[PDB]
Amino acid sequence: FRTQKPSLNTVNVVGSSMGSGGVFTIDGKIKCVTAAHVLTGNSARVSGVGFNQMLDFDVKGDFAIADCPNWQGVAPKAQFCEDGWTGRAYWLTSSGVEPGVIGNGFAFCFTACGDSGSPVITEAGELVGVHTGGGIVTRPSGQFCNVKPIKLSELSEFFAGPKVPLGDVKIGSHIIKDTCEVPSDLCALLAA
Repeated sequence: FRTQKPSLNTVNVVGSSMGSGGVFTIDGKIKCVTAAHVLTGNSARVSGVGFNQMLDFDVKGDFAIADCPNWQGVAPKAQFCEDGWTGRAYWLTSSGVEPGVIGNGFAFCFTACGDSGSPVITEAGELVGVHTGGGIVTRPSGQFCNVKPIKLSELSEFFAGPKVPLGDVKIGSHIIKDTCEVPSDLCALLAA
C-alpha cells in the first residue's frame, strides 16, 4: 500500500517528539501542517527536499499550522475539505502516500497512518486534517474523527470496478469481512 517515495511536499517535523507534516498553498499562503503535540511548545524543526528551518505554529487542539514563506518547493493548492465530505483519502507519510477512506464519523487507512502529523487529503486534493497516533484524524478546528475498522461491504462503496469474488486474498483485522464479493479495484488493492 505504501508509495515508494514520499510526496515532495511531505516534511519531517521534530520538536518534543518525532512527527511529519505537509506543505500546501492555502488561501494563497504556503502553510505547513502537522500535529501540535510533537512541537517544542509551538515550535519545530521542519525539513524536506530543499528546506530545513525552525517554524512557529498556530495551534487548534492537536492541529498545528505554520506560515512557511521560505518554502521554495512543491506546495500544491489545497483548501480545507467541506464539512460532511466523505470519500477516498490519502495519508502523506514519511514512507510514501497511503490510501484510505473518510466515512461519516470515522477514517480508515489501508496501512499504518504514518508519524503523527501526516496530512490526510481527499480525492479532490482538499485537506481533511492530520494524523495523530489505529489513531485519529484531527481537523483544522481541533475536532477529530477516530480511525476505526470498516465492513468490507462499506469499503466497497468507495471503489468502482465490476464486482469480483474476493477469492483467497487475505484481509487484515482492520476490515470486517461481511461479504466475499468486492469491486475489482478494491480486490486488486487488497491483493497488492
